[PDB]
Amino acid sequence: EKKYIVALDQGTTSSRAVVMDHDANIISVSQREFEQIYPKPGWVEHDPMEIWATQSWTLVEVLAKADISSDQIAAIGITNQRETTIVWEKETGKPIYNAIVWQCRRTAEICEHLKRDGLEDYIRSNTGLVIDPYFSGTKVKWILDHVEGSRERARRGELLFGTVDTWLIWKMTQGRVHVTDYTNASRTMLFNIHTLDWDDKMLEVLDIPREMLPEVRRSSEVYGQTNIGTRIPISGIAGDQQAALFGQLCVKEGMAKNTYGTGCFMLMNTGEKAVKSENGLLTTIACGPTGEVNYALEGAVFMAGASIQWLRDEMKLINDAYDSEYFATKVQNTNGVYVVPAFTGLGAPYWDPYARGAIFGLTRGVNANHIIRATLESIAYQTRDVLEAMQADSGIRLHALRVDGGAVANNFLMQFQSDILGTRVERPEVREVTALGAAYLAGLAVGFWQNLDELQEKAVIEREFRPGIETTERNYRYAGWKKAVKRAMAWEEH
Amino acid sequence: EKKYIVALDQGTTSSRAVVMDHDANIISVSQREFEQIYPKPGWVEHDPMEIWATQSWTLVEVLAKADISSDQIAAIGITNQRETTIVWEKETGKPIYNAIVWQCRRTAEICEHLKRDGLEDYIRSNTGLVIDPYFSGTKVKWILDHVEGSRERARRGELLFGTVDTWLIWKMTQGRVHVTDYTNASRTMLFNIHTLDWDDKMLEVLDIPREMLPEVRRSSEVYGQTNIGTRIPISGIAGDQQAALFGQLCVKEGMAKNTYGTGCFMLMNTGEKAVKSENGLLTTIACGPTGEVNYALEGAVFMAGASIQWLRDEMKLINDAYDSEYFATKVQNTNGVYVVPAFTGLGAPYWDPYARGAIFGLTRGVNANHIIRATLESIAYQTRDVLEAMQADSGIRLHALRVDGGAVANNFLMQFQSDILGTRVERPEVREVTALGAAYLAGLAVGFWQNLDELQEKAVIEREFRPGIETTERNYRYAGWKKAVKRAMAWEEH
Ligand SMILES: Nc1ncnc2c1ncn2[C@@H]1O[C@H](COP(=O)(O)OP(=O)(O)C[As](=O)(O)O)[C@@H](O)[C@H]1O
Ligand SMILES: Nc1ncnc2c1ncn2[C@@H]1O[C@H](COP(=O)(O)OP(=O)(O)C[As](=O)(O)O)[C@@H](O)[C@H]1O
Ligand SMILES: [Mg+2]
Repeated sequence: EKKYIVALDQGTTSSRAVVMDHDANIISVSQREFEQIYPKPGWVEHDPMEIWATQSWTLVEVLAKADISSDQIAAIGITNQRETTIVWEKETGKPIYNAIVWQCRRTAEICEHLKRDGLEDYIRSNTGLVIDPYFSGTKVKWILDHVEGSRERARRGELLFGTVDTWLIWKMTQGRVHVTDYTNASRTMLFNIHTLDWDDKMLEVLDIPREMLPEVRRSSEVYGQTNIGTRIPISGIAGDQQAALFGQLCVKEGMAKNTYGTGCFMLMNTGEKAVKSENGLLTTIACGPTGEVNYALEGAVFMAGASIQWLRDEMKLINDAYDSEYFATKVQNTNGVYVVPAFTGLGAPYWDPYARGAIFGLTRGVNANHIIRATLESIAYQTRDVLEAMQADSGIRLHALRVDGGAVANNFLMQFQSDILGTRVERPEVREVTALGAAYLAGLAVGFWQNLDELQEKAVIEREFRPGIETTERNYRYAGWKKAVKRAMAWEEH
Repeated sequence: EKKYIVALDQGTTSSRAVVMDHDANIISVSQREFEQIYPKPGWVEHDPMEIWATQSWTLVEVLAKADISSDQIAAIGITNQRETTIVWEKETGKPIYNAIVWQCRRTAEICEHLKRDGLEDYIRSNTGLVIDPYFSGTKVKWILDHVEGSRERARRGELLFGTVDTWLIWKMTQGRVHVTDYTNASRTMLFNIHTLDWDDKMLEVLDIPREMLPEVRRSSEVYGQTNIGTRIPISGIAGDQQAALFGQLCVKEGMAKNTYGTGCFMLMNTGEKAVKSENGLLTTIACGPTGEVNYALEGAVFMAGASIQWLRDEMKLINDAYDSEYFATKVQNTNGVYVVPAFTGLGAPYWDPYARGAIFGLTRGVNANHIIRATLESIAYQTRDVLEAMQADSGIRLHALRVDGGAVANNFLMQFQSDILGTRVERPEVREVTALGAAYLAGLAVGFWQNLDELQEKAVIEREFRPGIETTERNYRYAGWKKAVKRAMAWEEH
């Protein structure tokens, strides 16, 4: 009867809803976009409500627009943006401040303090993280101390805190459930990760009442029922990345994928052990083959697809993301030009909040095409940057990188990437790899599936990009690239 | 009978022809553009022929489109781009290599050698120059050594060398005259400036045959006749700048002007005595009130209006030089962006053949308008850069700056300029200040005029810019600027 499953995707710039068949075919897609709030420079916010509305809209049209009824889909899977924080009035069921995006940089001050007070190591050690406005730890704080009663209510279990997922479930289940998963948990910077639980150190250090925290659960488990009707399950939950990692079926030690979207995230699975990055990465929680904790090596890159948007929206050198390849190919080379996409500081191995974007190597004969290209190239540089650490830590030579993400369509890109990595690059047949995950996770969590090895057929690499550039050629390039970076670091006067 | 005088101006990006009456009015102007060759990044050449050619026509036009006849003009004045080197077959009358433009950085290697043979002082001392690809000595060489028999023929007077002027005159006078004036001579880096003659040291050091050199003469004298006819005369030569200094009538100690065009040349008259820079400036030859030798302190800025061209032709952020003002005033500020126009290295006071162009402090809210603005701004910075050296060296506080050049039409610029300086800026009434120059010289040379007080009434300042920014603001900006610069130097790998 119940022939399908639903993947709910709460993205950085929109909400999506996806439907699959048993053969995991994409039956249908829905998707509204929602407003980006830059209260001020470096600041990003969302309307927890807007976020919500969308996502629901999504949910339904899917439904209708394909003419499926609540009576035919197993469960629901769920994926979302990862650091972005929410806090709301419970009773009221209203947010007491707009969602603060992972993107947002307001929590810098704080970050600085912490730094002082010799905590890096507790953090790195117990959170697998690092000090940076990225993670919600400080986000949360920022709110607390910015709102009045706040800490009281909070303390008196009055105020609720969530992560996209968290916040979603709440609504699904009308206030009934206040849970989250591990992956997602991880991300907060208030969660011991070999302990699988909140961490008082932080909790108090950050000064947060355990009262508003939510039940941290497994990624592939049943969390509740949604009477979207005809009560529907919620059995899936991951960070879009882990999500996608899962969907790429990197579901066991040394498997990795690089994702090319608004940003860049390359996760590598560390199986059951959590490995410590000595080279500027993140230690984080993933999914093992059942929705079960696993560990992962993570490189996060703030600007990727976004620079492209920049290009199109603020410089207006292009009209389409699409356009970029045509122009890039319009020239033979970057003409010596280098573009450092540190619009938001650096991160990745760098983690330099004072970096600022920069263009280098200008010469009279350089033109917009050259600038465009350079831009794309930067994306690859970045990706190599981390690849290298990954290997550093990992102690593993990937011979093939499996990618995914919106921009994995830019073939130029794709091939440039292979060329500079000196590695083979695999472009999967399907692309909604993320949803994939949450949908798996979900129905795996419902015995809609009794294995990975069923959906293992969805994993069909469509395109293999082999390197075609000379090793020299290769390092040549990379050199200047770093030359650049150095020059862009520490711009911001602190 | 003969009522007019013609100025011939061979510039970095275009040839020009200008006509004037006795009251020194601009009867008419002709003007054809010529291609800029960037054989390779940091390299710039011209087609001596295309020079020629385009310089040839303007003449005509100007004539013919005002219906003047060869019979009504006295002489002909000559101003040209100052360092650009040409070498050509004589019998044959053809270049044996494209013009190497002053901008061109190909001769840095060489330059490096010279540096390590401890010749800076001799240079500095006898030339008033500095070791840098700017000046021709090395250009010449570069050619020699890059062409086959070259030094023989050269050696057997087979080959001929000259600067633009030298090259024009040659053409003018079908092969009749091979001279140049001092100004222009100075610039070669092969002429002692206290001896007023070639200098063997140099000559041999660089291994140039005294054979292809040209008679060095006075700026205002009768060199020959042009049968453009109806034999017309040539009684005037000057490097463009020198020429505009005269036109500005800065004709005695402490008179300075800053010119704004393809580049930025700020000169200041040092009378009969040659002052020695200690602050990265140039000691060179100028015109005394009678077209007699004088000395000057010179600051050379490679990129200026040129970065605007860039914006418009390569980046295409605008359709008109014009447009720049509008867009810039479209924003309140450069939003932290800093642009370092080092497309052809740095130059005064820096003299960094390895610096390359750079954009800085990018941030996602940055737009094309900010870029635009930044660029202009960078022009004023640079200017400040030198102005202080100027004083550093001069030991003189200018209380006003007299400018001129294409770009002084840019009021925003102009204003911004006076703000960052902390000084009033004077925009004279007449703008063909250069042609003015050449004409005078040329005509002054022929009893077409018999005193610089005559023409003296043209110096009417039309607009005066006074600073509207606070002293702080001022240094605050400058600071970033310098910060910016630092980061752009030594890009190029040597
Ligand atoms: N073709 C091409 N080329 C290049 N580039 C490109 C393209 N397309 C697109 N692109 C890009 O991509 C991106 C998008 O894609 P994606 O969705 O996948 O990502 P995400 O992260 O998910 C965001 As959400 O989370 O906020 O939604 C963006 O950023 C753009 O820009
Ligand atoms: N408005 C405005 N704004 C800005 N800018 C401008 C304008 N107009 C113009 N401009 C500019 O300026 C310049 C012109 O002016 P001049 O003619 O004087 O220059 P030379 O010296 O001649 C070089 As050639 O000799 O090579 O031509 C050029 O470069 C442009 O860009
Ligand atoms: Mg000129």
